[PDB]
Amino acid sequence: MVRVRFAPSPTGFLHVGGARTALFNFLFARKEKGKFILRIEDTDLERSEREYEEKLMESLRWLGLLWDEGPDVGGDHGPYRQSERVEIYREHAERLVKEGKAYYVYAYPEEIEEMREKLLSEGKAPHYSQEMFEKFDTPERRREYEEKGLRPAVFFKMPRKDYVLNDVVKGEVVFKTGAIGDFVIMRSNGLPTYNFACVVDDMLMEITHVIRGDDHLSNTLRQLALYEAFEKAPPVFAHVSTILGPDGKKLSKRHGATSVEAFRDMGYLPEALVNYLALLGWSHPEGKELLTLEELISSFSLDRLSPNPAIFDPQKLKWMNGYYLRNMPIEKLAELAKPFFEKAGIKIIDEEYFKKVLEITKERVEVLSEFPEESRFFFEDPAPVEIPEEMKEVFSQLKEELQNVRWTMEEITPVFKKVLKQHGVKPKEFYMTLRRVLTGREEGPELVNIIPLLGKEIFLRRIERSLG
Ligand SMILES: [Cl-]
Ligand SMILES: [Cl-]
Ligand SMILES: [Cl-]
Repeated sequence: MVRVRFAPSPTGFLHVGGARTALFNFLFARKEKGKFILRIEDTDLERSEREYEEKLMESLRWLGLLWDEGPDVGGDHGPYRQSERVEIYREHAERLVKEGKAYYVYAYPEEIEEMREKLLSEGKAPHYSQEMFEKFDTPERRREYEEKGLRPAVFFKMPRKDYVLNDVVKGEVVFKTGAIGDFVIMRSNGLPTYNFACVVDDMLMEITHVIRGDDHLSNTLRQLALYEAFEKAPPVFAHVSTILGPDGKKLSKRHGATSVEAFRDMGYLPEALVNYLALLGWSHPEGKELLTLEELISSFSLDRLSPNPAIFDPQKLKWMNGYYLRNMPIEKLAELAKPFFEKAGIKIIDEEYFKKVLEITKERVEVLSEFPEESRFFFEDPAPVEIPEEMKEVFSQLKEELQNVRWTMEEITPVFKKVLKQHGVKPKEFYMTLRRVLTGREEGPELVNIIPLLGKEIFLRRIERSLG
């Protein structure tokens, strides 16, 4: 009853816009209990470049946007790669030509681009017609195409009529007669164009709803004409928001990390990204932003898709990441954090100690790559700081006092108070110097939490090492 698809052209990196579009299809499919199809637009890719498809699928599974039908999982409406469907598109292109709805063209791609510019220089519209290509239909050119392994490109006769798109998000989009001209549906190298392959697959795969970025709205005119050519009712269209950077301009390189792979490498969580990606072109009825994946599926709907653009907020994504990172189960937070420590040179053998070190320091990190430098003092002894003159005697006495004591603040704190009062040393300056002895920094977690986690041996060793 309900069938949606994500149709990416794999480049190796799944960007935020793609990830967002795949999420909206996933949520809709899950809510309505329909199917979510993955279609790889690998027409121009080589056999060697299948690793881009492997990386895009990996990133979708990392985000948890699992699909029902696809190149690996299979399905009754396959194959799911456009490279493997070349004969299906050819079969459909020739059918339009036989019905007088399309036609063959023998002009090169280096040419056409010449007459494109000739029409523009002459003030005319850049709209193609069948009579414009008759110049190139000569026996010499047909021989040159045969001898060079080329086929004539198939062009679609664009009819002189109005097309009305009743979009779910954008509403009524009138494409007035004489907007565009004739266009290429099959190229001279035997491969299809995006629009033609898109329509043939949307029909054959029985797509009910096409949810995609609004940058494909112009292309919908070319697709609606093709649906009419094949005499098949088109699917429901939902054109989602354009993702802009924080300054208003289109999201890009200059705005920071743009790929799902880049966020994973920096240390972002899938639940954080998915929740944030959900907010780029949709809102919860009551404006709720911290939603679980179950909450998104339940609350999501096509009537709440914004017709306006989504502005990317890196601070909000990073803050939202910190939220999930702190409320995540410690068992899971440990396995996700461990590689960042190993990459940073800190080796982790004690699993119980590691969970305790992360439980304290998690309140100070928003991203997983921040953990190693923040929690470094808990593993490696810091640089020895010069203990001031009046306290040298106080710090040296602590080795003796704290030797026969249970290693807990309830027993350690009264010993500090006794020695400080006895010597006539103010506590503010003692606790400041003690931080520098144990941590080697001006700030960090509460000293009450740091001291007990480190051993008695680790506490005393750092005092004597700092000055002696
Ligand atoms: Cl698409
Ligand atoms: Cl061509
Ligand atoms: Cl302090």
